[PDB]
Amino acid sequence: QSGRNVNHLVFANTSYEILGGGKKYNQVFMTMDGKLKIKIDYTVDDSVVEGDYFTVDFGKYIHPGTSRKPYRVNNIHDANGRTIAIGSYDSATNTAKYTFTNYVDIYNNVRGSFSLLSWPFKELVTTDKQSVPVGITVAGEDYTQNVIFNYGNRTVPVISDINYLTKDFAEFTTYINQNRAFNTGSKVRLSGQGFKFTSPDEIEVYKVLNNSQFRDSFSPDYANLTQVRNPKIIINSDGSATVDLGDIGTLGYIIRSKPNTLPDFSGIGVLKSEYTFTNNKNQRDTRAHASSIQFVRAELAGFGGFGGYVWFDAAAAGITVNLLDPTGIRLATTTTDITGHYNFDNLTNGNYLVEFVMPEGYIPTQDSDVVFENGRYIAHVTIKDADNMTIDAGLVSD
Repeated sequence: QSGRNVNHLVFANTSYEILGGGKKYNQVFMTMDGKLKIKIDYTVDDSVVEGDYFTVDFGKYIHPGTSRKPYRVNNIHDANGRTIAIGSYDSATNTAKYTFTNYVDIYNNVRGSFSLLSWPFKELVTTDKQSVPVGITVAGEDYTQNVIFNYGNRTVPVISDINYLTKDFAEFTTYINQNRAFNTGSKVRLSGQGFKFTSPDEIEVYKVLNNSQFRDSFSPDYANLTQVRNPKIIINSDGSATVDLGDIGTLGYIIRSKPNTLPDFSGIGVLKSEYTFTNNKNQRDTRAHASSIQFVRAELAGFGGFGGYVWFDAAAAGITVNLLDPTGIRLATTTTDITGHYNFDNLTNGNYLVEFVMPEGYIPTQDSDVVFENGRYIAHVTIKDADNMTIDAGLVSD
């Protein structure tokens, strides 16, 4: 522990705001920009010090973030962008921790606000128009409001949604023939922008026993659906996939697919289901549904790390290295080990300063260059998921 739990010294007032296509109707429209925004205004007792922390427990029904998992929380800042506290999230306890920086040692009368976007757990908020008691605990005080969620699961030939996204793939859910019309020669093409298929293994096919299984949240209980054992799936040359369901009659199907994120993709991704079928009067047609999702693959994990070496220009052991925000607030500290190496891991993607604390009478040798700025020797580093710059420092007598 860097400090103590100071929930009793952080005084927070909370409200919710519904965003997206259902705001006028007081509903979170999960497939129309719907999110639940949590807005927190707080004050902090002057006795709080660097390393102390407060918590936000998201309770039973929601998590911070939206589609990309694992979920994360951002740092919290003052009006000038100075970091007041570092945000971390623990998935097992669905709780965020906000750990105060040296901001609280530089300033008194610490106060601020911040907001979080949040989404429901789709396995608990399962049903369109479900009103759930969204109870959270903010710095040790409960706040609850009932919130209505709606996924717009229409009883139609084809509808699909993105269940979740990870750095490597999305899980895409396609519902076929919920209207239970008589259909023959049923084929489904799954296609994307920013995504591709490589193997039939990325696609699972399920026949529903009854309509109860078409869960509105598009996160079905697959453990209670038996896969079609040998589905007919072809991976096309364009990276799409075609599933031949055959003469399904009035049966309903769910297709659970895991299209891969494309390296280098940056933009508004799309996942689309096209369902081609023939009806009871021998008319063949194609219906389609598409869902959009903004992402940058290089930043999709949302965090990364970096390190480097310090030496006398002999490894320099036990040199203090601080991680600062661009305004000079201390976010973390470490020391070089016996080999002269240091590192910082699990850093939210963004820009940082790396401060090397000079031993008396030493200066660096000679972006990643260690320069004298605002009384400190610092390099600049930009953190993304992977391939971050190594940040080294050679030291010489002044």
